[PDB]
Amino acid sequence: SMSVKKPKRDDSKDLALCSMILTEMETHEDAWPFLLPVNLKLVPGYKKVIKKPMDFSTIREKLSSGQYPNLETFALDVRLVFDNCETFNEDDSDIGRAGHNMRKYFEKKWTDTFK
Repeated sequence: SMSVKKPKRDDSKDLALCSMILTEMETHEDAWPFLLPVNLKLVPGYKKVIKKPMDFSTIREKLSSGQYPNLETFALDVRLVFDNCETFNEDDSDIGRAGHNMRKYFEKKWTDTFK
């Protein structure tokens, strides 16, 4: 509260570390469904169904231009990529499986790096 602060967690490496994690996700073999925005002119249903599209390229631009205020807002966008994937794709499809594998990969790097 006013004039009563919890001790300062060092956040000065967060930017560099989120960039490393993002590089690792970009270079994973199962990243291919997620590298670029889904083409909303060519994929029926996507525009109407998926209220907040997100992809790795869009996260990379936001990170590079100071659009994440902290590491939690970065993790929210990464999870949104996988949540959207589960919404639109059957678990037993190549893309549905890619999404489960990538979420698992992310969540381990997140815990090992920060928790």
